[PDB]
Amino acid sequence: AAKDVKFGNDARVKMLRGVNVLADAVKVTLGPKGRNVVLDKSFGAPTITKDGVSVAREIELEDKFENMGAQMVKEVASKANDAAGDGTTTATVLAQAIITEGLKAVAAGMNPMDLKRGIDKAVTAAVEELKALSVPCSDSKAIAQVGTISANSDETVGKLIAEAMDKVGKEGVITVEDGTGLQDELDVVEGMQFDRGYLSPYFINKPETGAVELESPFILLADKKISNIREMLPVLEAVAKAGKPLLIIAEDVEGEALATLVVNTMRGIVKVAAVKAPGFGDRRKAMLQDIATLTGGTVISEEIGMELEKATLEDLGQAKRVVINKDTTTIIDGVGEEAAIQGRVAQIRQQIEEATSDYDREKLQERVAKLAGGVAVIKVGAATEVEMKEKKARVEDALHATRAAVEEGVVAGGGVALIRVASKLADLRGQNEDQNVGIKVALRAMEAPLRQIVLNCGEEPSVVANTVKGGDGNYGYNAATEEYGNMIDMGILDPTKVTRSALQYAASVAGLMITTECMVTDLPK
Amino acid sequence: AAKDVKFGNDARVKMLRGVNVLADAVKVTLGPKGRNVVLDKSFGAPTITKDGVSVAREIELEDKFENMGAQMVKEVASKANDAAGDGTTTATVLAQAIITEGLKAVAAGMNPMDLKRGIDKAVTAAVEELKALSVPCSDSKAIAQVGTISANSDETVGKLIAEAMDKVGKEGVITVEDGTGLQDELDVVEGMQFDRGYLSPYFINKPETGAVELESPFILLADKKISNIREMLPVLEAVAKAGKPLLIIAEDVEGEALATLVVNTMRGIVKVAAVKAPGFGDRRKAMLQDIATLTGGTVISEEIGMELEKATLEDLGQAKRVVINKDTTTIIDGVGEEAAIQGRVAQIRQQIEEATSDYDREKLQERVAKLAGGVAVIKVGAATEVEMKEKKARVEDALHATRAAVEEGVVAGGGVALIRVASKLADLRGQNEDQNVGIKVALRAMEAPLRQIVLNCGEEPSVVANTVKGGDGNYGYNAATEEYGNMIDMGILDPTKVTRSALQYAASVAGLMITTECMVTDLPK
Amino acid sequence: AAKDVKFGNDARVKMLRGVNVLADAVKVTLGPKGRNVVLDKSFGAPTITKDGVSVAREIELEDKFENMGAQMVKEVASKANDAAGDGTTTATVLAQAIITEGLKAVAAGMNPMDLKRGIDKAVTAAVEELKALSVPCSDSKAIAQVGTISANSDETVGKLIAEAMDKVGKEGVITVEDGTGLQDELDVVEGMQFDRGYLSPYFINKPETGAVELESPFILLADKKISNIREMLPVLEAVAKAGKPLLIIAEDVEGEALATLVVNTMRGIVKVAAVKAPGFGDRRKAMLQDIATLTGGTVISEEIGMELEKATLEDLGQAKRVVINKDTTTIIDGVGEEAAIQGRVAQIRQQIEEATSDYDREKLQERVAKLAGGVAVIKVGAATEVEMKEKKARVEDALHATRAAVEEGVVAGGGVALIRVASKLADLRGQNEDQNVGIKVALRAMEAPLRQIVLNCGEEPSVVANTVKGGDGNYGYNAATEEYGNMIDMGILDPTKVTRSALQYAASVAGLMITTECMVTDLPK
Repeated sequence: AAKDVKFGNDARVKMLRGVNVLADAVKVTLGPKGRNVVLDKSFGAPTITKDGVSVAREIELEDKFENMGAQMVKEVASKANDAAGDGTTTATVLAQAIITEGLKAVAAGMNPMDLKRGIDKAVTAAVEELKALSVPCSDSKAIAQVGTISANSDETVGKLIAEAMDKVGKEGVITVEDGTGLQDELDVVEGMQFDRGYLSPYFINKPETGAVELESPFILLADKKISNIREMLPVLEAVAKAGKPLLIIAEDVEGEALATLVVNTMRGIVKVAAVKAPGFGDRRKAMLQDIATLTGGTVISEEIGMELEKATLEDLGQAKRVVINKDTTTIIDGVGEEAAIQGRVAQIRQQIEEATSDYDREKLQERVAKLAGGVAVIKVGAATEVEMKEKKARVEDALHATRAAVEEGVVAGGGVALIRVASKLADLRGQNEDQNVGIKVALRAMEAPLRQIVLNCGEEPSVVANTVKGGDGNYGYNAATEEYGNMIDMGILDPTKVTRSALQYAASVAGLMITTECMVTDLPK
Repeated sequence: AAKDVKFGNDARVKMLRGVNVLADAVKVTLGPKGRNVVLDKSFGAPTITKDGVSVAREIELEDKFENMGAQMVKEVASKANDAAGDGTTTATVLAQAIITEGLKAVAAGMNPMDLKRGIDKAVTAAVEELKALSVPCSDSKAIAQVGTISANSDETVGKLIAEAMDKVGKEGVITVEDGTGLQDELDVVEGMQFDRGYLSPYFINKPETGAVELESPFILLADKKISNIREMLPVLEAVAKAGKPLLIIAEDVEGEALATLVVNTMRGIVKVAAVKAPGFGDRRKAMLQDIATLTGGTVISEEIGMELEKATLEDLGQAKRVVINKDTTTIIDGVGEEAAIQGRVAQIRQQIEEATSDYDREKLQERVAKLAGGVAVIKVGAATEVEMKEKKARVEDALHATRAAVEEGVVAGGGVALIRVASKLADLRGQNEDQNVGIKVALRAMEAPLRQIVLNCGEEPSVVANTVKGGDGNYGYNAATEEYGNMIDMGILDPTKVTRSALQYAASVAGLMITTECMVTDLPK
Repeated sequence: AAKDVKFGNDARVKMLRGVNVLADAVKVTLGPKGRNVVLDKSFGAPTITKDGVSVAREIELEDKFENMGAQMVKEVASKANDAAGDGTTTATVLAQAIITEGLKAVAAGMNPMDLKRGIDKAVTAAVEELKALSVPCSDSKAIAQVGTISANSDETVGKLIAEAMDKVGKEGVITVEDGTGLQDELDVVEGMQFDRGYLSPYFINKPETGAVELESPFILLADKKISNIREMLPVLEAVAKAGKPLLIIAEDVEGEALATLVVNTMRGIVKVAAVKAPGFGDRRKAMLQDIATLTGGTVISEEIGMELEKATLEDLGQAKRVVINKDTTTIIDGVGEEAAIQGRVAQIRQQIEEATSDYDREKLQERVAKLAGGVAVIKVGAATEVEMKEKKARVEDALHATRAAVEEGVVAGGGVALIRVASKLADLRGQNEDQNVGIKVALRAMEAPLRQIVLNCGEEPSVVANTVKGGDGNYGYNAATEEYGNMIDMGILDPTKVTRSALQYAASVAGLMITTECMVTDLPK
């Protein structure tokens, strides 16, 4: 429809105001002494939470320009969350600082593109410096330490994470469900995991987790696109009679089929969840055959000849449980016979032996690795259901943090890592004065998280920041105890991956922002 | 949609205004001389009541921020009422005092987190001091005394409560009903009680009680989640033909099933109430088997093999009466044969004998206790139905107060308990000046209930407060007679549990309130 | 009345708006292709002028803050004009450029004091570089050249300035006069020249010149302050009877005496104008004695004993003509006998011989220099009275420019001198980033005059500026002919003194304004 365009520095200040609103809302909760923030609920009592993610997701502004600023900063922060598992608040704070300083500079007659280039140079130098300061977390002891730290200083969950870590190797799959007994139970069952996200958010049966947990679902294997729901009618009737959930893995799903399945989930006569086919091409077909072996199902392909209409319940695979992460899937305890899986593993091993291409060999090796390693299962054990839920959440976030730490490393948390790299990079110079100003903007903006944490603690931000910059190594300021020392010794730790991703995404969105003039919006009605 | 965000001290004063409105509305009715408050009725004459709970539930403001403050304070006060059985007004008054003083302090550049920590330390000290000041109420004479006091000084109801307490022991179940004759009737019939709340408030057939009373309902036992209503169709047809109510206990009930059953209750062709399955895992299954033994029903589980479609009226259990409390459920006079129940008791006793884990042993012991103790039955006795209703309500509240007193104890009521604790804790000091100020704020806020009671009585609040603080022990101010003396002597008593819970929840909501900066709401339209 | 105070960047932008208005108003006329600007007149037609000074003096704004900004910039520009004789427009343009860039940088969150220090360093380097680039104008040929150039390319006036310059030496005194005949005349008559300004602007009998020309005025010499007008009554009566203008040279004049003299001048009975006594102490008294020697007057001092009441017309001195400029005075052809003046010269020469102090020797030497050198008179010669006036104005401005050039030197005019200095100082660095930014601000602001001249010519400013910066030496852009070359060869020349003073005063006012935060004014009524 009709749109109104505002461009120039007026658009910039509008977007800055939107980002300021969102950044204040999020940064209030930063740090161990983070102040609570109350969220509206359409009905009943409002919630109260220190979680930055929820408050961030709840922010929408009235006037459109501020809304776009907040929405796009929020989207980049959510991308950072999905990348690692935390650091939305840090990313938003960094974005706010960089935006404020860079837009001030641009309003000061600064070349925005050179500012972007300088910020990019500064952030890549900071990233490599941070990698230099990373501490390995390969040993099981540090793994238990970080697991304990992430879950509010609980050693049992750290021990469980370390045990499962040992069970399923370095790059194993970890899943957690609610254990019946008071004792924690760890077991290894043959499972699956591939990086594919759900078709629509509406399949999420548990919105507070953002996943689709199904019990004993009948999986359907298809190498074809779901053009028409007529093909889905017989299997839909069969599963409706079976009265059990189901999974759909297919080459593609058309939009109308998606609307039909959304309707069939709102009705929920059938618990249907679909997801893109993993792999690609011949690799996709081979791994779909592997899934068929795991779940005892059968692949339905147009090229081979069989059609989805001629699909029985026996043709479908099955598994004890599946979970559809926002960008990943998990299969647990496939019904398929283990001997068949072992034979498939041997076949793919022979394919590896005869493999000559390097990347094809890598694909085959990771295929057999994820085929044979399986999925670990962690069962929470305590007395009361309330503690089932809270300890399950703690185990989930601790697992995310621990795997992030294992992937890259662990650096002194509390925001002091950014301060350390900033002090290390005090003499970084660009190609000219413009990029130099951009570099300085980035360097002084990387101090925002620690300053905000200290301000939330009620102490003086600048004094603490200067004292930390004076020190070297990992010597930072404990927010909780208000005592200086070494973060590694006192356990305040953050994964290298989360800090790196948050910093990079904040820099990316900030640089993208600094170089925008035109805005288009619908008329305010 | 678009959301208005207000953060800083303006959000604080908005929430303070909302809390002030709600607190005035509730505190007006506090005390024996509490002034009446008139409420709105969409049709007919307005209702006039001194009950703080109703007026509290009917308060919610126009502008959103004050509404949030009122709603969160109301929710916490209602949580206190559910936990104990009274003290909604006391909790609201304490919350108002603490919020006013704490926000007044925060406006002076005071560290909110230290204020919260000081308040928490002060309330913990107050709780332990109150426990020290508690008077045991284990003897039957004090039980009768508190029963008489709670029910507007009626000795007959106190005697009945004492008799039932003797019948079903210290932690027995007690239920109230309507007796045909003028004489009061007492009897013990095997029954159930477990802490589970209703799925939906819409199941409440008697909103003024907040419960679901059913006469001769057909109970259905399920260990599975109610995914589809097709499974519920045959049993629903059977019970529609039977023309009797029913109970539903299941592992879970999905939202679509909840909507379907809400529709089936609005039609009310079938009188249906659903509730979560108590226990957990194997313990859950074992107690579901116990329920089947009590009610003569049968557990329908996927794992065993049978399905809910093959549900006959014989398969369902039955009982003479059930009541679905907000967070509890009660079964009365299960049809099942007593010999089978005794055999199950013996089996669980053998399980206790062979039990090794202390927790499993405790679960088995409480299982046999709840299986064998049964449920007490108290039938109100008088002539007119008006007195049936009022005496039933009196028995209900007296039973609540008496069980609360038995659980923890009884302290001098009328608000002097908090005054005594405050006088005892006059020298409590925090880690610094900030926590000390928070401690003083809490201490002077604990005097609010007595001051409000005296103000309602029309006398000078501060004079009476000082006179009470001068005394020691339980000496206080009888508001009703306007005379001083030991409150225990003249029987102005409150349970220790209700005062402790009210104070603790007021402190918790105050700590949440003070540390709030950002508010997000929907735009006023 | 009350006063409105505005501080912060809002006052800065108010001043910026005022400076912008005044600056573009003045700069429209800059350059040989300067565009006309109309002015005000309460009666009759408005006046159209290309003179920056006339338009500048007329500008004042309606709102007080930007009015203060314009007023102070105008005052500093007028100071620049008085210092040398031109460069008001250049000073205003430089001030505008520096103010815009510096206030932009200050809005960029940059330390204003460091900006001021960097600008001061840059302008000092620019001044010394300009002195290095100066071309001497000692020889009579260059004197004639600059005289011709200043007076719109008229060789006769430059020639006349050359002969007068030779007559009265390098530091001589030149006065312009109206000549009866068409031939130009030159004569040397003993006269004074001391740097004192009029007591009041109201003495100005010819406002378009800003001077006080008196014909055959009597002179009253006094070493005392004029406390009371009673002392002035007898001499006032004597000069009123004489019907001739009066000149008052005295130690000081009190404010009420000034009001009395203003009233008398407005009455027109006496054409009196007063001036401060030059010198200091004994030196002042000695030069007053010298003035008495010239004019045949007598010094009336309290210490000697005589009083101003006992003053006859004989006691007063006399001269053929006097002119009182803004801060300058001229006495022409004192009546007193030349032999007495020569005797006084011999006395002061003996004092020089016996002088031991260096500065006293300098004072005596300059005193004999002004006593013996006298004053040259250049009588303009043409036919019509209109050309009398225009050629007299041309002679005035050419004399000012020529003496300015003789004092310091002559650098390539047309604004390219600043461009050359800026190109020479491209690598000047400050102590830190802020001073460096200020240096760059000044360096890029020195290009404003040439850019504005080119823009007034209608050509492309930046292209011409780049082309000039590419060249070295005095190579620049002729605005009139739109041809490049050497400014010296084509005669486009400006004195070193005027450019230096304009740049220095623009830098001074810019430094003062950049470091301004608060402003206090009267309420707008």
